[PDB]
Amino acid sequence: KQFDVVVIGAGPGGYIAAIRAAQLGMSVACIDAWQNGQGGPAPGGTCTNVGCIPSKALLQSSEHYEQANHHFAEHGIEVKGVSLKLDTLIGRKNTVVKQNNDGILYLFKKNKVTYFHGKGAFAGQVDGGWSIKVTGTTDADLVAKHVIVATGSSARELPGLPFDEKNILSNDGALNIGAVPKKLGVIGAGVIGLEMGSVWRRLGAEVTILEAMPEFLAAADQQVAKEALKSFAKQGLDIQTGVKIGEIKAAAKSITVPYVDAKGAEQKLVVDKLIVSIGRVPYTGGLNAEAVGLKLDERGFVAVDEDCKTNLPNVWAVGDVVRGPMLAHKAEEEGVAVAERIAGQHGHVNFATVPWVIYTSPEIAWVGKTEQQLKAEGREYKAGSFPFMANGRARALGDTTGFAKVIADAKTDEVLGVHIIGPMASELISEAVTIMEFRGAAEDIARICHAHPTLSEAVKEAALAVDKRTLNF
Amino acid sequence: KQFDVVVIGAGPGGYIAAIRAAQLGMSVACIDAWQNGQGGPAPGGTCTNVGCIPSKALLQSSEHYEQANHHFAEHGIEVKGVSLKLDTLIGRKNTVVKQNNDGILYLFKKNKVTYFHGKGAFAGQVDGGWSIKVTGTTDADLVAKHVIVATGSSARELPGLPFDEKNILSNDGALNIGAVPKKLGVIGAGVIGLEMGSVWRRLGAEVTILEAMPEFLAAADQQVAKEALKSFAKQGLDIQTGVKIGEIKAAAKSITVPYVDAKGAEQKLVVDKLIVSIGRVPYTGGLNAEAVGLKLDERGFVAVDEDCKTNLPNVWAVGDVVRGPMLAHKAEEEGVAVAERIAGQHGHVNFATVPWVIYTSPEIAWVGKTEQQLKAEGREYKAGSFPFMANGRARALGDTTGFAKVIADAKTDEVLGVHIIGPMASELISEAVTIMEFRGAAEDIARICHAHPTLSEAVKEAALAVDKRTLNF
Ligand SMILES: Cc1cc2nc3c(=O)[nH]c(=O)nc-3n(C[C@H](O)[C@H](O)[C@H](O)COP(=O)(O)OP(=O)(O)OC[C@H]3O[C@@H](n4cnc5c(N)ncnc54)[C@H](O)[C@@H]3O)c2cc1C
Ligand SMILES: Cc1cc2nc3c(=O)[nH]c(=O)nc-3n(C[C@H](O)[C@H](O)[C@H](O)COP(=O)(O)OP(=O)(O)OC[C@H]3O[C@@H](n4cnc5c(N)ncnc54)[C@H](O)[C@@H]3O)c2cc1C
Ligand SMILES: [Ca+2]
Repeated sequence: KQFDVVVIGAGPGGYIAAIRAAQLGMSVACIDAWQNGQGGPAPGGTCTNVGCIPSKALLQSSEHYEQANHHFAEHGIEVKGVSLKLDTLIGRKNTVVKQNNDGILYLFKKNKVTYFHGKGAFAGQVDGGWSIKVTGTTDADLVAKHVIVATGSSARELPGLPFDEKNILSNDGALNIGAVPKKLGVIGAGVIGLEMGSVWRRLGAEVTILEAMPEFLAAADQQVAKEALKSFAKQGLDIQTGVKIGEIKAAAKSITVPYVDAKGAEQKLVVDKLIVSIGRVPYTGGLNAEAVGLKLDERGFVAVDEDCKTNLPNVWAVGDVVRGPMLAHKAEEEGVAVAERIAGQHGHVNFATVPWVIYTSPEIAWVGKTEQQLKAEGREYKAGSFPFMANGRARALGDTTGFAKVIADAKTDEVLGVHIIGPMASELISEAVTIMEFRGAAEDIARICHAHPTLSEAVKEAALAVDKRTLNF
Repeated sequence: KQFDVVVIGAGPGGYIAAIRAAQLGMSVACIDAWQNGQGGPAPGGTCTNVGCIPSKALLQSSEHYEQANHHFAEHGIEVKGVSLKLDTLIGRKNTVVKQNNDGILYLFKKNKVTYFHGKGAFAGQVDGGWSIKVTGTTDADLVAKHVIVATGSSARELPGLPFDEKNILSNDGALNIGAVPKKLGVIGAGVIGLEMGSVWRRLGAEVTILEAMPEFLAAADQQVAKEALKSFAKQGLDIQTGVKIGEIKAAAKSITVPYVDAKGAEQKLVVDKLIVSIGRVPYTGGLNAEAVGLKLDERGFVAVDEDCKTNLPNVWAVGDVVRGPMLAHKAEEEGVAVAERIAGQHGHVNFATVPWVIYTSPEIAWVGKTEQQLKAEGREYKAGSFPFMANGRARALGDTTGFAKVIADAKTDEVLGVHIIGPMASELISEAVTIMEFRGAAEDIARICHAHPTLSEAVKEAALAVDKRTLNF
């Protein structure tokens, strides 16, 4: 059948692109191959099925378990015992994932987006535009004037160590371990590795995280990374950076990771389960790109210009499969912008104001540039910081770890970056993204009324600190 | 000794005004009479000692107690034999109050504010400005060019029923009950009554809240008020509005509250303790306003103009003792503005962007105008809302109660109000205040990238709803 737009993929980029295009009056088809455990439709891509949603769910349940075991007596809460029912914990997450799968199907129905459960591939050009063939769980021959490629990503594998999701786990297996492992190994100390390592440590595993890169969380503000590393060590996450990993061997019983530590001493990490979190790679498997001449760069990303247009007429690409931050909200921003451009509008995507969030305890969130980056560009700046120990709400909450930091241009006072480590950082950062979108100044934050007592007041005080006039520190 | 500024009161308005005046290079004295348990200094006024700080502390601890008893099973956390050590819970709050008292003393030292622990009063006008006499815990005779009256408030009492903080409790007694009462009565269903009722209900009390006003939370958005009443009823708070309260009598460890319900039937509420939370009244006890002819209104508020100036030259008044929202951040806004005006600057205080927050579960937070106010002034608007049930972070969290609402001008799209009921609403509202301070539009909120998954996304979606184009609902 004929459509104005065919969207290949139903992850954050594709499902939103489809909905936005439908709002703009277009007949839209969205093709997605993801399957649930019983082989049925499971929209939402990586984020819903093996990504943001399930990882955030396990982080919350594991945080409650940590609270029950170590932080309730100080509140006058006495217990006779605490035990884990892992099937129920994993079960709640599975239910949330399913709710999200169903919810997206419902959204497609409401918006009259035609959903095809299967794999979509380019067949060629025809009179009506592009011929897209659907195979696998559904067979269909579609035609569309515009095609939006939103095929996403796959977990990067360590060379010679394929994932089996039983003992050698990607993000997929990490979210489905059937029993808390005695000893868990994690390769990669980036956002995903820290989150996954935190989950399982809280549930009872001894966790060791090995990172080949010498610098820990290099993209985070220096002050943030240092404080985070300190908190993670206290929590019991044995993080080792600057290591050289050898040939990993997965035997029936033990997985042995031989490595040379940072000091140059030989080591062997012996674990019951291993999670490998060393990045994401763009996915175009089965898209039949090469056949129609759709250009990919050397890393496998679909090549696009500033407006997400590929080399083929009326073929666009968004999300993890193209350049830029590999984040759900980035994919969604591009999906919306491409639908609007197809409709004849301008669209808006600005990577400079995309926020980054780590959902560990403490939470970490930032938007804009770090001090390191500003120094690298020779951009004169002033930074102000305020600790949660001095915040009334953090004190009342019983969680005073961390700080808020605002960095401004030394001459114009324009806010160039905001960095937060502490309670609810993921939510507090919204205010900073807003300020940056208006190209606001540190003094603007400092002069905006913040409700008392709230964690948000730390952002105001950090801004006051830029001008050496914090009121509560 | 001679000071440029003498501030009478060390609550949010006064301690902040004093600090700000000192930052601006003026010589400042701050006089405050509050005493801790041992009769020593205890800065921070109502908010620190018997207000915001301890109330938020008990709310969090009692919420943890509630979580342990009812919301941990679903996360796979089996906690057996949960019990309460009330003395430890109250003790944690007492330690936090002391941290805040000590913190303000340190801020005064750091900023070179001369602190006088005692009662400050006008003596008369002199050539150097105003003669201020300190008595009680300190004896001193000061001369100030400018005086800032920040004497705060006290608890409103029912005629014939004085507080004793044993059986008939104000906010003071409510934060120090020695044992969980089997049956707790609360007169007043406003912010404090709902918060205090929630604390003690979670800890084991059967709570009944009686309110004379026929409308529940009349100042809030009606949809927010309606959902709130539904949530509180479900939680076990028996809230009755439009009742006529008779003569309350306490005797033999019991308290009888005769009343006529909204349907004209006599009733009798028999409880073990009674909290009366029916408002706050301005306090100027011992200020000696008559000696200098300082004008007070018929309720006892210090009369002031739009810039917080009284009828006496160089005498200003801020916070709860003057007109406007009786809130901590409002007092701070005025203290800062007055110090800035004394220094020769313009100052800025805008009640239209002052946020209101209720720290119940769910939390309630709003800023700006409600639909009912806009209808009344005949200003055409557009409202949009989004439920947390459709938000990925709320789902992951396991708390999907409520929604976010954005109200915009129908012609200019300028945001006129934002109303939120749900998880972390107190923190999410900061984004709305910031938008209003920049005179931003609903479309601005909608275009701003919000991190996924975060509760803040609900604010973005509510803004999309204003233009009838929500994506995830
Ligand atoms: C463990 C983990 C945690 C994460 N947490 C967060 C977080 O907290 N916040 C955040 O912003 N981001 C997070 N991410 C990143 C986020 O998941 C991605 O950035 C986002 O999913 C990218 O969306 P997308 O639509 O571009 O691609 P994807 O989500 O990968 O969706 C691609 C979809 O297309 C389908 N597909 C591919 N090829 C075809 C074809 N030929 N035909 C039909 N269908 C096809 C796939 O089956 C898939 O459903 C996380 C990732 C992981 C792995
Ligand atoms: C239970 C409760 C919970 C609350 N929760 C919140 C909340 O969550 N958020 C919020 O914004 N607001 C809250 N409030 C309101 C908040 O406490 C007040 O709005 C705020 O304290 C007002 O500050 P202020 O400086 O004007 O007065 P106050 O805090 O009352 O301080 C006045 C100070 O002056 C002293 N004083 C008075 N006269 C003299 C004199 N002659 N000489 C010397 N000292 C004197 C008093 O002892 C006191 O220390 C709450 C109030 C209560 C009762
Ligand atoms: Ca109302």
